[PDB]
Amino acid sequence: VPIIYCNRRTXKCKRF
Repeated sequence: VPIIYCNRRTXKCKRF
């Protein structure tokens, strides 16, 4: 069960 790395400060994803 992986997750998402979409940070609400940059409005973009990192990796996952």
